[PDB]
Amino acid sequence: MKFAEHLSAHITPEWRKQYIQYEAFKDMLYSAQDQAPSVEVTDEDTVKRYFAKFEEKFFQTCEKELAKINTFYSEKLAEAQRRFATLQNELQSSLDAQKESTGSHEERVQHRNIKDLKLAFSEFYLSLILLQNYQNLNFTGFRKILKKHDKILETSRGADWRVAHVEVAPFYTCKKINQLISETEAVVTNELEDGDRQKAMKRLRVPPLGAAQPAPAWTTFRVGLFCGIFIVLNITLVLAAVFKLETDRSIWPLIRIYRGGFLLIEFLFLLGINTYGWRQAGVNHVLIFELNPRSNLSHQHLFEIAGFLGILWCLSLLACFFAPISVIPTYVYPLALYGFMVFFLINPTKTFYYKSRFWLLKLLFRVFTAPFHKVGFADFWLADQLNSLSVILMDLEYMICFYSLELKWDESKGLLPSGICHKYTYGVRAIVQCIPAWLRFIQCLRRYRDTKRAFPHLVNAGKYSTTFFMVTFAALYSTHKERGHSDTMVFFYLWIVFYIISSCYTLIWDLKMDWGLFDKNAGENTFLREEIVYPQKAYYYCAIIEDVILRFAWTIQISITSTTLLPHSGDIIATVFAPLEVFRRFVWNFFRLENEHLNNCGEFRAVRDISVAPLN
Amino acid sequence: MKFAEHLSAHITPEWRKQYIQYEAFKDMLYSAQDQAPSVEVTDEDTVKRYFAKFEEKFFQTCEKELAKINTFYSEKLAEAQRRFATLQNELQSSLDAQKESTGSHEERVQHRNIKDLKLAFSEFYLSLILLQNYQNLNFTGFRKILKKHDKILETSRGADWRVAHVEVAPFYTCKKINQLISETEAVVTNELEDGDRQKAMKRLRVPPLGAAQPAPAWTTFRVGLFCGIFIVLNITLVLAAVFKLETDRSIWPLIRIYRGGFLLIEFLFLLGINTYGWRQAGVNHVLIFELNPRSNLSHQHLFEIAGFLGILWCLSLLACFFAPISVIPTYVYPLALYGFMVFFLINPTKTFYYKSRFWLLKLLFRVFTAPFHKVGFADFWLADQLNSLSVILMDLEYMICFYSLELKWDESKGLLPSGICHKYTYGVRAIVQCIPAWLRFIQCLRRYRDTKRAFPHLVNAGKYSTTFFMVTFAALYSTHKERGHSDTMVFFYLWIVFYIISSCYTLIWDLKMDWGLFDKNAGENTFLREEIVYPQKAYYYCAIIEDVILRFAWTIQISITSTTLLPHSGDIIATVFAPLEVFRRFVWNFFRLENEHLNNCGEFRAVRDISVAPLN
Ligand SMILES: CCCCCCCC/C=C/CCCCCCCC(=O)O[C@@H](COC(=O)CCCCCCCCCCCCCCC)COP(=O)([O-])OCC[N+](C)(C)C
Ligand SMILES: CCCCCCCC/C=C/CCCCCCCC(=O)O[C@@H](COC(=O)CCCCCCCCCCCCCCC)COP(=O)([O-])OCC[N+](C)(C)C
Ligand SMILES: O=P(O)(O)O[C@H]1[C@H](OP(=O)(O)O)[C@@H](OP(=O)(O)O)[C@H](OP(=O)(O)O)[C@@H](OP(=O)(O)O)[C@H]1OP(=O)(O)O
Ligand SMILES: O=P(O)(O)O[C@H]1[C@H](OP(=O)(O)O)[C@@H](OP(=O)(O)O)[C@H](OP(=O)(O)O)[C@@H](OP(=O)(O)O)[C@H]1OP(=O)(O)O
Ligand SMILES: CC(C)CCC[C@@H](C)[C@H]1CC[C@H]2[C@@H]3CC=C4C[C@@H](O)CC[C@]4(C)[C@H]3CC[C@]12C
Ligand SMILES: CC(C)CCC[C@@H](C)[C@H]1CC[C@H]2[C@@H]3CC=C4C[C@@H](O)CC[C@]4(C)[C@H]3CC[C@]12C
Repeated sequence: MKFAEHLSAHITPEWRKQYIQYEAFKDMLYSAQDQAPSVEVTDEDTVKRYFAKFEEKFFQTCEKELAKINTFYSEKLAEAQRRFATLQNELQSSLDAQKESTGSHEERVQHRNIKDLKLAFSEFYLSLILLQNYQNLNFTGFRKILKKHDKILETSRGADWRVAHVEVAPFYTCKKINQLISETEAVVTNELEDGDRQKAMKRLRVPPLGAAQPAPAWTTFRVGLFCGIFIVLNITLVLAAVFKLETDRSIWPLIRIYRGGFLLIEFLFLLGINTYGWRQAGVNHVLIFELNPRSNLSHQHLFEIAGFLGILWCLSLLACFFAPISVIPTYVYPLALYGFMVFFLINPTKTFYYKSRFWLLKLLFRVFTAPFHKVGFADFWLADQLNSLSVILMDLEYMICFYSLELKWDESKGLLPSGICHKYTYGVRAIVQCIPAWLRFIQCLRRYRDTKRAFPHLVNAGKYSTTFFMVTFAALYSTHKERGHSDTMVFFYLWIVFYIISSCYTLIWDLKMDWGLFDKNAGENTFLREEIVYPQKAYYYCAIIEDVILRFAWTIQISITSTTLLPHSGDIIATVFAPLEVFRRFVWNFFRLENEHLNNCGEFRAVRDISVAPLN
Repeated sequence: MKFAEHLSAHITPEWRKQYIQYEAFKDMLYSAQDQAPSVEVTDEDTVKRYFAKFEEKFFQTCEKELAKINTFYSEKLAEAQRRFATLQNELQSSLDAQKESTGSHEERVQHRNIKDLKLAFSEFYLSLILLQNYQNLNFTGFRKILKKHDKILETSRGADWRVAHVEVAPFYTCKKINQLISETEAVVTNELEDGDRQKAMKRLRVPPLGAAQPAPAWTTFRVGLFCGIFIVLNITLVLAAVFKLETDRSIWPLIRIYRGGFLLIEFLFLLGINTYGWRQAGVNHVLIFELNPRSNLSHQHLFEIAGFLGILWCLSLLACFFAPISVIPTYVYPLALYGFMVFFLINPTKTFYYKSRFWLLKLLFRVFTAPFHKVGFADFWLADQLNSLSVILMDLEYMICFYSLELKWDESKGLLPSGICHKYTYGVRAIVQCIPAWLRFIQCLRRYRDTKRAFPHLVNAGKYSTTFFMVTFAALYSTHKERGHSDTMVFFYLWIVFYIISSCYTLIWDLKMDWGLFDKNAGENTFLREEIVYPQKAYYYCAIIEDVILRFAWTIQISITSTTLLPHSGDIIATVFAPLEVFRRFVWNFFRLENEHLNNCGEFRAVRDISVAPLN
């Protein structure tokens, strides 16, 4: 297990088909050696005529692979040649503009131009480094496979073939890449950094990338520590709940308060697994989300954060069950928990994942002001997640109402004991249901405005608009049934029609457009698409089935929450179906990102394009 | 941080002095660059005269280092040349003997030989590999330091100096090592493995060694998980003990039963830190203990075992406090705990560290039959550890006596209920105190017999014999005072004299012989020895002080045990001082192994010699 794993781990995914096929050659050689077509006694033709036809096919395949590698390298080299000239031309103009001006507003745009140029040069350097690594890996693969050939068949043809063709091949000989690498860093050192090579090389240097670097031991230790503490606290919580809770005490406000924290911690834990799967399968989420290719979080850090927050959630709930303090009222523990969560998110000090938190804060500001910002992939993705995390918004609204009105502060234990805050009487609940759908609807309309293409942005707008009709008719039915009016039946039929319409119209879009399945050119992969990234095929069928089932369950949860069913039945339904929506989104993320990535392949794009701004 | 750390981490402990001094050159260069002796009004001559005297000293130092490297390489090459001829001569004879014999007991006097030859060849291969790595690292160091020189002073002298001298140097040019490596594996493949190259290369191949390999993530995760569970269980145990234990209930048998398990877990946990320190500081415990240089436990596995056993200890004690089952008697939990520990040690299946457990089982068999086996370092070391772990033997003996007579089986919860047992009256306490001292005394006598050297083996024999006198006089005093006799005072004076004699005679041996401090050639390191491995010097003084204090405490614990002091006072005294003896041994291990290792340096030893067994 030396080079097959190494080659599999060190390949740039977008060019996966352009590398040498090490596994194919090995298999061919093994099969041939295994099936030695020997003959009775000794036959010259049997043992030497077979070893005069396999080698020719082997060398024909080798020539084909070498030609493919040469063509790809030449094309990428030409592209780099053109890009360097473009960047050089762009860099001349800023200098030309300033010096003349010298011998506020323009200053800030000039600073922005400097930053944009410094980012574009870094991306160019990264592309050059990737091409160099491509050359090195391909040569190593040829050498090792030819040595294995000469070992297996006990002949010296491969050693001479390597010298005759591979060492003469242009991709091995051409030396323009090193000159480009030297020129780029010289220009960055002189023109931008004012002669300081150390700062420029700190910016330009590339560490190991992809799935080729393990996280530090002190992170794995902390992940395990937090997981163990969380497990033991859960066991103790269940035992205390079974053996200490009274029959008369009402637990429903407590459940409605802690549901949101449970959902958040679960969400983070599942997102960690999503990141692990994306990293392992070869899906480049760093390029899609436009993160820094040299500094970004792994799955260990997300596991670390989820466990740390779970410990605090468990401690707060456990202190609410018991009473470790004889003077502090029992209704300040959820307040402390959520205040600490908020302060952890918005900590201004440069500690505890400050870059990640600031990136997320900027993203959240961009999402909640939808019409006035250009829409990227991250904004779409985050608004989709918020579409499934609306039970948290309901829990927050209910907590605010309960603490404002229905809570008796006079009682020593008033956190656990009417009905005003858990119904849609004033209509706030209907609005808080429709906020995230409204954000996605506005984003789709803005995208149509920018692109000026009717399909498929207006179709998304309608898909998100159906929720408004469904919720409106549910609310009308519920408010007419309780007051005893004669129009209950018409609203019932309208609600069921719009329920089925919404469920079908979201499910079809999920299966056909978001995931890109059921393609005409499926071929052997029945009901799937032509190219698939994840290894097993049972994953796709299981995902289709669970999505079909869980799309019907999700719509009923939203309809039921607005005083539809009897309060007792409704509470048990919402609590159980809430985690299943987060599970459905967790499953959806895999294939949405895979379908997005498969577009990058076939265009062979490995680095994000940066467009420097022009002051003049 | 590229090459200084790399060179520090890949150096061979025994030959550390023989490598290039990268840190010295860097410091010299930096100092010179920093204090540039410029003049006022830019004097050209003055500065060019400074840059005509530093370089000459630099190149003189370079020549000295190159000569040292050349001499060391030549000497090691000659040694390898001689060793190969010796092994080849030994290998001819076995073959010569068998073939003639051919054309049970006889099989035994033949089977072991083959194994010994296969081990000797592996050690020879390892030595050759180490020499090759030495060459590579030294050349890389020269190249990088000369490049840094040419960078700092902005001159091209270093580039030409590297070509003129280093590339011509014999240690770089000589190619006999590769021929030796090829010949060794060819001989192993043909003569011993009967032409199967794969099996021979599996035996001969060397993975990364020393402190250059990281433990797998699934081991660190388990270490952290067990540590977290252990912490939470300890907190719960303390809370339950504070809030549930009754005043009338007697806890002393329970403490005396669980003390031994606590001590064992603490010993394993501290042993892990000892291993970590030995690995980091450069002390080669693998060569001293004669373990396999390619497969051996790290500190993570010891942490892993200690945490797993601590979880079971906590669960058993917690179940003893509570009653989670209403039919199982409360006195079977310690039985289950210790039975599981014993079964884990002696599991015959090839699972859960089978090689380590079998090695330890063979070692324990060798220790407990002292006179009939040759004494190595591992036997001495393990008997010393057992000398400090005698409270466990007392706990086992007391548990055996308590269950047999004192416990009342009929009662539902008789585990924690008068005092017929646990008395230094039977005499089954003085003997169990003196068993480990007896084992070490016998080992020292056997050593003297084998080596035929009076010093220092008979001195150790006397040092371990003093314990017999101290314990005997303590027992005589205690048995005469309780029955009211007139000879109490003479035994009191004898006991105090032998107490002070034993304490002084063990402390002096610890400080002067085991650790090798207070040496005549201390020089700058006052009260220490000339060469020291661990970085800080405060460690040695703190260790001396704590050893002086804790040697006086240890002697009183052994004397107090045999019915001297009032039972209530004695119990609190033996529980507090038991962990401190394990801490004292934990501190002692560091410097004992360091003093043993410093002998290997100066002889330049590695790859321990295997004496092949001759069938003859
Ligand atoms: C009920 C009361 C609750 C009270 C509120 C409690 C809130 C407490 C919450 C605390 C959460 C703290 C988590 C920190 C994560 C930060 C983002 C991140 O990880 O980016 C990572 C990318 O990784 C990915 O793109 C995949 C996951 C992205 C995170 C998306 C949001 C996750 C949380 C959704 C939360 C929804 C919240 C609203 C829910 C309704 C790393 O990016 P980077 O490597 O740093 O980028 C490199 C370049 N750069 C650094 C310059 C950018
Ligand atoms: C109450 C009833 C409880 C009964 C006991 C139940 C609990 C005890 C359970 C024990 C579980 C096993 C733990 C490890 C033991 C295996 C040996 C080992 O670790 O060697 C390691 C080295 O490490 C060292 O050289 C330092 C010594 C380690 C421990 C040695 C004895 C002290 C621990 C025990 C003291 C016992 C005290 C007994 C009580 C006084 C690794 O060696 P290796 O890599 O395998 O070697 C490679 C080549 N070879 C494999 C071919 C050799
Ligand atoms: O010498 P290396 O550079 O380390 O090459 C080794 C080695 O080849 P050699 O034996 O000729 O030295 C292995 O051969 P074995 O000793 O194990 O028989 C070989 O195994 P194969 O016979 O299957 O080629 C293994 O290959 P792998 O790990 O892929 O199984 C391969 O490593 P490389 O792939 O890096 O050449
Ligand atoms: O090119 P490399 O082989 O990676 O050598 C680098 C590099 O040298 P260059 O700049 O000439 O490429 C660093 O230089 P900087 O860019 O950071 O200025 C240098 O730093 P120094 O100036 O201190 O030599 C660093 O050395 P180090 O990590 O020891 O500080 C050194 O790495 P190497 O030691 O492996 O040569
Ligand atoms: C009806 C129910 C049982 C359907 C269950 C579907 C779930 C279990 C399936 C659907 C998609 C699947 C995932 C698809 C992709 C990956 C990435 C791969 O590298 C690890 C397995 C993993 C993470 C799969 C785990 C199992 C999975 C989540
Ligand atoms: C009187 C009391 C406080 C004395 C305490 C002495 C203890 C704390 C001292 C004496 C010997 C010391 C150890 C000596 C060697 C090492 C190896 C080094 O790589 C890590 C520190 C470590 C592990 C030291 C830890 C602290 C230490 C254990």
